[PDB]
Amino acid sequence: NECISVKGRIYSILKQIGSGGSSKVFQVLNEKKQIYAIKYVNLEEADNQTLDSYRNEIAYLNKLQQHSDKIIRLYDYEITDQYIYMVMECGNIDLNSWLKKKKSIDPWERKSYWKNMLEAVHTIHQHGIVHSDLKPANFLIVDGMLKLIDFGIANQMQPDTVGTVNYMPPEAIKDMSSISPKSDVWSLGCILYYMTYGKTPFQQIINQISKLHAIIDPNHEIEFPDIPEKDLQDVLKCCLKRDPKQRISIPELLAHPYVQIQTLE
Ligand SMILES: COc1cc(N2CCCC2=O)ccc1Nc1nc(NCC2CCCC2)c2c(C#N)c[nH]c2n1
Repeated sequence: NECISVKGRIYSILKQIGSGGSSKVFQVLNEKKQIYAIKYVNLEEADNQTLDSYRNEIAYLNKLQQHSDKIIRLYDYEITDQYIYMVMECGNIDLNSWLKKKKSIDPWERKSYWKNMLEAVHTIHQHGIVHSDLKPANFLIVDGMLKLIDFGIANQMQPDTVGTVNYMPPEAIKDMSSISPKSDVWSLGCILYYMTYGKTPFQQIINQISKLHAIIDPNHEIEFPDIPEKDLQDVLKCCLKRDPKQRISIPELLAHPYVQIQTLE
C-alpha cells in the first residue's frame, strides 16, 4: 500500500478513515507495527484564511494536550507551503458512528463518557475556545474514553466508506440577524440526551424549519421520560434550558451529583 513519511519516519496506510475539504485522514501503522491516525491537508489551493485556520488548529492542539488526555493527541507534524501531515492518536471509531449502530449504552459507561466530554470541553474553555458546533462526531473512543478531536475552527471531517442541526443551541439560531461557553453546554446536553433516550430532543421533527423552530420555542417543551438515574434526569434538564443564562455551566456540571457520586441515583 501507499506510505507516508513524516519528519523522517515511515507509516503504512491501513485505510482512509475520513475526508473533508482538501484533507484526508488515514489509519496507518508505524515502523514497530503500532497504529496511528495521519491527517493530510493539501495546501496547494488554500486561501490565507483557510491556511490560518489549519495553523491555528495545530497550535491549540499542541497547547491543549498538555492539560488534558481527553483531547486527542498530536505527536508529530510536518507543515510546508504544500502540505500538512499530522500524526495523531488514532481512535477506534467516532461517537456518532458508534451511536448510529443503535446498541444501547451501559449506564456506567454513559456516565463515564459524560465525564470525558466535560473534562475536554472544560479545558478548551479554559483556553478561550468556545467550540460552538459540538456534536457526537467531535468525540473519538480510545482506551475506553471519549476524546475531543475537531475544535470547530478548521472545517470538520466526514467519515468514508449531510450533517445535522439537532445539537444547535437556541442562542445561535436567534443570533442570525444583521458567544457563550453556555452554547457548548446545550450541545453536550443533546449528546447526553441521545445517550440516554435513544434520540436527540427534536430528532422527531424531521422537517428542518419545523425543527429549527422547536429549538427556539419557549412553549415547545422538551420531554424528559423519568428514569432510574434521577441525577441524570436533572443534568439533561438544566443543560437544555433555552435561556443560556439559566442554563447550567460546565464548572457547575463538574460539581453535580451525576458526576460526583459514583452510585448512579
Ligand atoms: C479506525 O479509526 C477510525 C474509524 C472511524 N470509522 C467511521 C465509521 C467507520 C470507521 O471505522 C472513525 C474514526 C476513527 N479513528 C480516528 N479518526 C480520525 N478522523 C476520523 C473523522 C473524525 C470525525 C469522523 C471521522 C482521527 C483524527 C483526525 N482528524 C485523529 N485521530 C483519529 N482517529
